[PDB]
Amino acid sequence: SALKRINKELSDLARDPPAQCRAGPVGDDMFHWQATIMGPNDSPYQGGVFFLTIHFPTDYPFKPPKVAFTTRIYHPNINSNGSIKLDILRSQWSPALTISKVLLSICSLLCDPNPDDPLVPEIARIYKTDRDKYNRISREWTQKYAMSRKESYSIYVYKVLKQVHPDTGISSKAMGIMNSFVNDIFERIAGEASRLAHYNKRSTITSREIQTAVRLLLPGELAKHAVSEGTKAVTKYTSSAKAKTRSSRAGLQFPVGRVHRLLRKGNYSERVGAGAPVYLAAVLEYLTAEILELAGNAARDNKKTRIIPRHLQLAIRNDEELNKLLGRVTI
Repeated sequence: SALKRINKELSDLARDPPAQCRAGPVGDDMFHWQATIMGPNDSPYQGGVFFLTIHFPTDYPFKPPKVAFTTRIYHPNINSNGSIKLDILRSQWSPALTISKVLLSICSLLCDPNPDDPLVPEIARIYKTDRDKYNRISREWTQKYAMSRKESYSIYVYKVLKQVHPDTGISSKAMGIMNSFVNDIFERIAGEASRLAHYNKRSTITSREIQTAVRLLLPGELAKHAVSEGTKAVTKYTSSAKAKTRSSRAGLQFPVGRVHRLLRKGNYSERVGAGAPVYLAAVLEYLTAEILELAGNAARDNKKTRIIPRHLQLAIRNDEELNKLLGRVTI
């Protein structure tokens, strides 16, 4: 029930966005959303972008969501931990309220604080005693800190296959399976990278977060090779001339721009370093390169030229490392 309710809220929010607010799920984790708020005009926070984190409980909507600020802000009801002292979140939460209603109630709180029930004591004194100081320090902080079908990669898979096997081809059914492997890898790698960014309170997913994610999730030799390919790919992109395309600069067949777009689109973090998409794209290409190689080597040993869903099951199940990684995915 919790999941169904969370999807309906997204659908309702999808048709019409709330004024000055935007929110969406993180990767495939429905329970964890990321919300961005555009600063209200009348308030001193105008001109700043503020990010939040939302964690739906298992009992949603019968328990409240856990909302907090990742972006530092100056407010009588918001502290350094990002905690928000709002009545709807704890005392007045009702399953009739929606995440969209919550966000609009936080925008109102920025417009009009409740400084008699404060969360930071000193800020409530300044706001009540000397308002000019509150507004100007708010703008000081605003400036100093606040400034849909499934994807398919078929073309890029074809290009990788030809380098590995000039005369071998891949069937559409097998090609769809490849898209499932690429998405699963992308989702999980980036997924862990998002956790590490939040674990370390870092607003940027650099290539480093991708490496640490790759090194922990990929088993044994796969991780070693993938990290080597990713570091080589990042190094070549930084050095190469700035004129060429991002895919050619990194020496990869997979699209860097698109991968860079997907990290930004999934709300995995506040900002996305330029190195992360190249590292991740490289890891995707390596695993893709290996899988198609083994799949075709198994199809070639049957005196065929067309990979099929069977040869994919054989290339993975014959391999202990790959099977650990992608055994869960169904045919």
